Amino acid sequence: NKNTPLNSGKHPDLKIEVAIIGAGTSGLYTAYRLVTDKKFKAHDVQIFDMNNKLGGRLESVIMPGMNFWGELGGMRYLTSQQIVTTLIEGYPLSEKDPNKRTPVLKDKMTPVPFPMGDPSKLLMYLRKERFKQNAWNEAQKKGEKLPTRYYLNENDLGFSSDQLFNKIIYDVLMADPWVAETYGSKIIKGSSVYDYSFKLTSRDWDDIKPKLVYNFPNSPYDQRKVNDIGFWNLIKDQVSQEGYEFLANAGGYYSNTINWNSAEAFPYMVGDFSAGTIYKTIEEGYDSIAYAVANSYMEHEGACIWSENKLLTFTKDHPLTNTHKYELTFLNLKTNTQWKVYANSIVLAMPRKSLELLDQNNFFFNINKNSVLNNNIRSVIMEPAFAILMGFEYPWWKELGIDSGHSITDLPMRQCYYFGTDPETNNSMLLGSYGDMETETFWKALSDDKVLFEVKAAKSASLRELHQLDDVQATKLMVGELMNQLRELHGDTVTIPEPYVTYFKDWTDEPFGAGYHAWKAGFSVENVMPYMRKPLTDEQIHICGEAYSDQQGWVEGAFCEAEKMLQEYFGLDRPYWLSPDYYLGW
Amino acid sequence: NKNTPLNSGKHPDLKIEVAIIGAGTSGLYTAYRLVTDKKFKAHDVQIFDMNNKLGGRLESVIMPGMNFWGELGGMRYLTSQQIVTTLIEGYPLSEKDPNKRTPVLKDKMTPVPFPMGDPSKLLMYLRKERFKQNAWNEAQKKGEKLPTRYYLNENDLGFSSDQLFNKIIYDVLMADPWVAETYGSKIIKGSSVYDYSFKLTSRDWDDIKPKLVYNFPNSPYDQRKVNDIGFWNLIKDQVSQEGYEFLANAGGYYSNTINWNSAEAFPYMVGDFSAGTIYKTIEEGYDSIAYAVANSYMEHEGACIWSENKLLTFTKDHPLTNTHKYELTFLNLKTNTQWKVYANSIVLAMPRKSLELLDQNNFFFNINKNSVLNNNIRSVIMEPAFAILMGFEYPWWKELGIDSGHSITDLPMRQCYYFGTDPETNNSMLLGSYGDMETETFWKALSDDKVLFEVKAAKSASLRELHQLDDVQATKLMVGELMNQLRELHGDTVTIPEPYVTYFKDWTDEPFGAGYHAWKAGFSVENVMPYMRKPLTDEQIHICGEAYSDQQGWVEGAFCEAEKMLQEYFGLDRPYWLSPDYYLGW
Ligand SMILES: Cc1cc2nc3c(=O)[nH]c(=O)nc-3n(C[C@H](O)[C@H](O)[C@H](O)COP(=O)(O)OP(=O)(O)OC[C@H]3O[C@@H](n4cnc5c(N)ncnc54)[C@H](O)[C@@H]3O)c2cc1C
Ligand SMILES: Cc1cc2nc3c(=O)[nH]c(=O)nc-3n(C[C@H](O)[C@H](O)[C@H](O)COP(=O)(O)OP(=O)(O)OC[C@H]3O[C@@H](n4cnc5c(N)ncnc54)[C@H](O)[C@@H]3O)c2cc1C
Ligand SMILES: NC(=[NH2+])NCCC[C@H](N)C(=O)O
Repeated sequence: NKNTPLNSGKHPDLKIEVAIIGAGTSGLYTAYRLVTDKKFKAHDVQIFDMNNKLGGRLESVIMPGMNFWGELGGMRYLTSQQIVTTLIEGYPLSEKDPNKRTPVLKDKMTPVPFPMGDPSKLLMYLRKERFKQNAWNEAQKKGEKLPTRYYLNENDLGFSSDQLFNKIIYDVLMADPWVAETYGSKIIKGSSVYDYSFKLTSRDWDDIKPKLVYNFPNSPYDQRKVNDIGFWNLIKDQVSQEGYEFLANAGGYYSNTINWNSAEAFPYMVGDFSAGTIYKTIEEGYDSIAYAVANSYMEHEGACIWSENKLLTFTKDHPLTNTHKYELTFLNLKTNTQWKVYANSIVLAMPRKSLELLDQNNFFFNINKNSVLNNNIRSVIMEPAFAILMGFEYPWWKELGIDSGHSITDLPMRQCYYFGTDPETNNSMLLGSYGDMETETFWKALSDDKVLFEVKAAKSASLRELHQLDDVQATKLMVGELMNQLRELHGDTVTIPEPYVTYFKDWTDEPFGAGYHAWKAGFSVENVMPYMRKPLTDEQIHICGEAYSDQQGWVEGAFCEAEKMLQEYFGLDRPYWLSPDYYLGW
Repeated sequence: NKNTPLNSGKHPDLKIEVAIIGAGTSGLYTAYRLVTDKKFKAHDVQIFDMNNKLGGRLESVIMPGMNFWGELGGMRYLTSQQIVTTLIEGYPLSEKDPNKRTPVLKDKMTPVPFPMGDPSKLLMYLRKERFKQNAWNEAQKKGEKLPTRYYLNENDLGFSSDQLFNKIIYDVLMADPWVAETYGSKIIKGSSVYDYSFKLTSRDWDDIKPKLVYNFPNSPYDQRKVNDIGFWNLIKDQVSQEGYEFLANAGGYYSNTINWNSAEAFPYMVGDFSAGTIYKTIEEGYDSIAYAVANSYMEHEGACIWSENKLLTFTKDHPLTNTHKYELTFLNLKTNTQWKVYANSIVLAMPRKSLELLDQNNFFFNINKNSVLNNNIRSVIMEPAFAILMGFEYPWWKELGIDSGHSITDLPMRQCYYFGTDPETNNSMLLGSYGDMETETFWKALSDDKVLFEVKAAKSASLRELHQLDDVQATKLMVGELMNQLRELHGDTVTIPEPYVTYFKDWTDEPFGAGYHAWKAGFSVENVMPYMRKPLTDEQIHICGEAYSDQQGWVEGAFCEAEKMLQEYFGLDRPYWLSPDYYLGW
């Protein structure tokens, strides 16, 4: 299923209609929709990627001794994300029996719940105090306010990060009298001082985000749109810098407390409501969604993914202006030779860093001409991520009654996910994932070191099998220091043995430069998104993907931006399998 | 004296020997030494800068109502920095009667001691606890260990940041048996648990830094060169993450605690031993040293600083290869037109960001040829800095008995300097913050906002005078939030009135991309420095300046790298006025 053919060759002066650059989720989805709806024959729609793999930031791996998929990138989806959920599960989403679902893609994909674990057993390790994640709720059940080594404002004492986040967003929303009046029925103060909940929909958030005013009379930010305030600016203002320190650390990496757009951060933090929805993954690896869309595209005659082929530049000044608006110059990495593709539409299905790495002197990127394009490319923050998969001969975490889920710390490692145990071998997988709150610089000095971790034999994992992964091992300095932090996080009551295998991915590396993106304060997001899907009025050049999506951090963001671009400029209707009530904006 | 002529015009096909690109301290010093020692006629040595002023990261300003110089960039020097000190004060430095000193530069420069303030009155505000900076010493005088809201290891309890830093460096030095044996006499444990001191010289540090081994058998970093360990990596290892949090926040700007080269950080923290030396500035503004060096150069007929002229690219492939190795293409910013200069030597007197903004496709930078150059350009961290100068109608800080010096906080502002009061007007100047790497994103969302602070009339400061500075005002959001943090830092015992004028510079802006630079762990600094002063053996192309100096953060670093380059490639001797015992390395 994951052996989708990739062509590392070239075809000098190939003449097509639509060049898609990026074999990530948005680029694959674009090519799949175009050929499946028969807008073009598959030989006129071609995908190019510089990688030796399709999928981009989805990359599922199997490590010797562990007969289940680890994730280097994307792990999971939410069933409220209708494009990715329908593509995985079939339709309609109402149908609760998976056997009565109608598949959209042929590839077998087994949806399984994402294990979230037990707050009673999962750890929070902050300023050297070891808590269970439920510690705040247990105190509140006994009429107590849990003390921490953070000096919160007095009115926040005993709040958890979840509860305090909810109270902040509630307070900011309800202080805007227009929001209070129009949406108060969906912004809910429960009975307990700690209980705040939201029933605001995607549609509601789209009405709110551009209008919401910060109404706090002696704040520095008073009477400004929440859109124009950084989320760290806004959190400090509401709960003091000690409050920000608490939320930034206790939130974890899945929680986004960088100084990004506060209007956009609000829905990110409290969800687009329909709370029958849960986190799931794919038994065969989350990258299966990319392989399934790619294979659906590749089953049409003339379909081709050109791998190890890097776009350098593109021009309107070429010999074939009579048949083709654009000449694209690709670098065939295997031969180090340049070749030309001729096309009438270009889809840049790639993030901010990838755009910046293209020739900035051509007609499209030239900053002397297209100052608006360049400003809007710079409208999103490139948030670093690293993934380190570690294989142990046994699940040492079970000694603490931990099955699954995430432990969270202010230590530089930030967070570990206890991924699974192979019931035959007992070999067990931990994910370390980090990058936020300055931890990139801590880890970069260690991951840049030249001396690699050496693989070690375990059950069903021979040196010959493991030596195939020599190249993708973490550094010994990074493994040693992470092991040190895991011992401090879990405490002295559990012995943590050395791992036998690791897998390391740095998503800051070119061409990605980021794990995910975040809208900056002070940009009109509702206007930048349509702009990015077709920057120049007289050019059939489109940007799509997660980076300029309004579901940043998510495959659904990449799919939604591609889908909007398809319906706007490629004359496609909503897919039959996609509910018309799934909101995609203007 | 600061009206040094700048030529914003062009001279198509100008034919010279030495093109210096960067009218910063190093570029000015290069041009001054070359023409003063008559290595070249002044018409054959030309300086080019894209700015509309000389000085680079030295920029002194006067604000209406305040009849003294504020500093946007460099502020002060140490009398152990012999090039900058001799240039300012005259020679020799042994002569302690200033009337028996022989001036080196004619421009009037009045050295005045840098006011350091009173640790009894200066504030430290950490995790919401307000201390006087002397609090740790006062506790130690009463036999006590000052408690803080940081959970230090038990062996560090009651230590100040200074004392704990000294202990860390002592412990690491003395654990290397070769360092213990060879240099133990200069690495001194005093009687009190808190007392550690060093008599290691510039020369001693140059022997030590490349050899020093981290000898800690339980550490992840054991048996690695201290050179190969990030300073945050090393500090956490020695005093725990809570210890790093204490040092990073309590240190201030005086401390560099980013994850940079530990071998280089050691002397940065504990000095090149040479006590009796103090901090000074120049009454006429610290940028006076730049104007003095520039004017000495510009006294020669044919000398020219080409301002508002930006180097784009340079090539060996041009019509005049018989007389001139290199053709330089400059962009004349006033006309947006390109012009050519022909030269046999190129001096890039510019930081990392400036080099990266040049054409990366030419013979020199092209990564297909010179991957080694590119790796060495990336050997230093670009540390962000900004400057916000604020003018108040009175020195509100005097209510707390504060004359001068720095308050330090874990609030995002990090540090403020109480600068001066105009005794006629009483209008008084704060340097609000430089921000830093951690806090760049907190402040950037506010400084990028479009609504600028509105100037307000004060004594000897009319609206018409102030409206000339409309362009360089901080944003309302940045001024309001900094004022909020100043109120929290100082407490409710002082009322802080609104400022009437501000001055904002962001040193992350192109072409600087940094306030200062920091060597990365894992680079052989002793080998990169000589490499950068002449990267290619067959080319008369040189890099000098602070960025690849071993006195990063300092004018002295820029002067020393220019001086070494001059003695190595341009046939100059040490200047007559520079003591032969001033160590300048290999
Ligand atoms: C650590 C991590 C965790 C994540 N977790 C989740 C999660 O749990 N759930 C989820 O739904 N999402 C998650 N995501 C996000 C998800 O992986 C991405 O949003 C999505 O995969 C991005 O799709 P895209 O189309 O933007 O392209 P990308 O995946 O960014 O792919 C872009 C492609 O363009 C190629 N390219 C760039 N420049 C060129 C060039 N010049 N020539 C040729 N090819 C070029 C690249 O090689 C790449 O294949 C996560 C991301 C990361 C990093
Ligand atoms: C906030 C702050 C505080 C500081 N405090 C002190 C202090 O108290 N004492 C001290 O001694 N040092 C201090 N420093 C450092 C000191 O200011 C610098 O180390 C020093 O001025 C750097 O000089 P340089 O020769 O490296 O060049 P720079 O100052 O970096 O000048 C480089 C020049 O190159 C030009 N340039 C770049 N690219 C091009 C191009 N393509 N074409 C043409 N021109 C180009 C730029 O316009 C610029 O003028 C401070 C720095 C900052 C930011
Ligand atoms: N390693 C560095 N460059 N540190 C920057 C510190 C600030 C600089 N020394 C100054 O005097 O303001």
